Amino acid sequence: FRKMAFPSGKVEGCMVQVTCGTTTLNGLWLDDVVYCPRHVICTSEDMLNPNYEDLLIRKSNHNFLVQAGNVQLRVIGHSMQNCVLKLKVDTANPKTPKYKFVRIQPGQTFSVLACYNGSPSGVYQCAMRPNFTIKGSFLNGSCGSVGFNIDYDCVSFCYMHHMELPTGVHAGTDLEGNFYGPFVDRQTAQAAGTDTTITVNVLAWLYAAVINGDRWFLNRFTTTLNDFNLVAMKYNYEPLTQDHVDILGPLSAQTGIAVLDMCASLKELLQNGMNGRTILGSALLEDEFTPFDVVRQC
Amino acid sequence: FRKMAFPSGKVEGCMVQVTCGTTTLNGLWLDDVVYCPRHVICTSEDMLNPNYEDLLIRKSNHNFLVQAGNVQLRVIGHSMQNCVLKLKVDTANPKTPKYKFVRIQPGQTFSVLACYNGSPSGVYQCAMRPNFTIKGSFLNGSCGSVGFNIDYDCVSFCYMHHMELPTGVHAGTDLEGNFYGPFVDRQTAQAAGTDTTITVNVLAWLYAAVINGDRWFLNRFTTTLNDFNLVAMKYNYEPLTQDHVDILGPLSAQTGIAVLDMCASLKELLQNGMNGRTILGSALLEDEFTPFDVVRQC
Ligand SMILES: Cn1cnc(Cn2c(=O)nc(Nc3cc4cn(C)nc4cc3Cl)n(Cc3cc(F)c(F)cc3F)c2=O)n1
Ligand SMILES: Cn1cnc(Cn2c(=O)nc(Nc3cc4cn(C)nc4cc3Cl)n(Cc3cc(F)c(F)cc3F)c2=O)n1
Repeated sequence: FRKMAFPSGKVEGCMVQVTCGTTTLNGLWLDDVVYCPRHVICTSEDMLNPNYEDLLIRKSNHNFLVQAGNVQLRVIGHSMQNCVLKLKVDTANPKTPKYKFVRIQPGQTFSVLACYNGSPSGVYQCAMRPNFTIKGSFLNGSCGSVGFNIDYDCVSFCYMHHMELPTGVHAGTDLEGNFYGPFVDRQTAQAAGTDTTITVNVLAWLYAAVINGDRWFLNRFTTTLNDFNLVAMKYNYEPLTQDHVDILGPLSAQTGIAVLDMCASLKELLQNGMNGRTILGSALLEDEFTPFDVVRQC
Repeated sequence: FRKMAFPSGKVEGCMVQVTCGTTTLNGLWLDDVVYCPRHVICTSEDMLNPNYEDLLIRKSNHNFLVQAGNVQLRVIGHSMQNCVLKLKVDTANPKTPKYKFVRIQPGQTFSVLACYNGSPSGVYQCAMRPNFTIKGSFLNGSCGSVGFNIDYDCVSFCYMHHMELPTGVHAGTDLEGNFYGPFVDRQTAQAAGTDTTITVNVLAWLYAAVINGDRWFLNRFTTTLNDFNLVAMKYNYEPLTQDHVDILGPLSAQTGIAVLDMCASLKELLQNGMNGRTILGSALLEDEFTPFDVVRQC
């Protein structure tokens, strides 16, 4: 098993460049609106402690250079929604897919189309960490790149990239401009909270192991969810939610292994280690494959 | 530092479904020609031991059903080039990108657009193994999926997927229909030669590790190129050539770590193991990033 991204074509056709003065980043063109980080309105001297309200009042439509490739899109309206700028343009994007805006939970995965100057450059799968960062791969110029899932030709946009943190992890917003985590769009040092292991995804990976016949870790025990959650936190593992139990349903049904029985097998692995035995050819327990990812690849 | 694929939109626009009787798989539609594995002309019985020239002479254009999404493309000519069938259709693909067909060499990487019944499903990065297999992620229905690289809006197609071997690795052809490796397009158990590790790629990845702050494996030991290659060969690593050393030049300059100095680090890793430590989060030495892949991502 390896990480696989969604085909990126439906998002590639929406990527544009947005420039304000010399400040430049990526934007997302859906119907007749371009969405982008409001940080674009900052000059170099504004980036440290921007007053976005004061910065926006000084701007008019004609101060925004929006380009699809070399082709300018004329801006006919602008507004700010939390940390995203919405630029109304005079042309509806003919490549607009069916889409929605969603806000994801930690542990959920998504594909990232990394872009530079409005030009798509690469695609890879990412997971939202419990500390609301993502361990992405981004260079300078990537601000405004988006993350997404595709379900039955509908693109669910979930992430817009804003910044890199001092630890090298990445932070951003949903497409309504609300940050994941306790971050602000200022060029100031912001540390991520202490991270934890995504339990629901480790469990998904154990189910993937069982589906593939690697099942030595299945023990003869069960547990309650509450008991498991209390032990999990002692090992820096996330507690499971009721939604987590439910999204493990399909894998539990496919394998005949009750979710709480798998929890008991994982608890044994936390309290005793793996004894130099491997699971799916890996000595480490993978935590960036969701239950949906497992059924998708198997 | 992530495994990163090229944006797949230019290739998505070219995927179609090809069917002959009950047999169906993916094709690549460029201008007025659809390219697909010639295995599509086999019945269940033919697959086990096909005489392809015999099977093809017994086919007419009307025996080929090509579907592009909802629309059927009329076949007006057909021919065979090695293991690839070329179907002339009465319609040019308006989404045809600038493209070339290239045959890649062991160790080089490419993006795979995995498709099922003509519909793109996922994108990920692969390497051509020294034994001319690829460790892909492919399911039933993926026959005809292609691998590619993109340079300045030109798609270089390098791989067309044919089959999964008993070990779970994958085998295929270039777009002229010539297999990579000693395989044949027949449904019979086929083994590959013993694989080796792509040394220049391991070194590139070690540089990626240093660039991203992971330095524990460095040492003050030295080695000559020949003495490194003696140890590498002992451990079933491919030889490192002076061309490889030259290609690693930019990463040596960026990090200030001489190539032969990084060879001395790798030598110790081969001889001592990783002592339970990880590099870029991996417990094993990763060999599917080329030097160009590392430079581009870093
Ligand atoms: C290495 N890396 C990894 N991810 C990132 C993302 N990123 C970015 O692409 N750009 C940023 N600052 C800008 C500088 C500009 C210079 N010009 C001429 N134009 C520019 C546009 C931008 Cl956005 N930043 C920093 C950053 C961006 C924010 F949106 C924010 F709220 C705070 C920040 F500190 C950045 O992280 N780079
Ligand atoms: C698990 N897996 C991973 N990769 C693959 C690729 N693959 C494939 O997709 N299909 C194959 N056989 C077919 C059966 C069909 C049944 N119908 C109704 N239509 C079919 C079409 C195909 Cl192609 N194979 C097997 C295979 C395909 C070849 F092209 C070949 F030369 C030898 C082979 F043994 C397959 O490997 N499956």
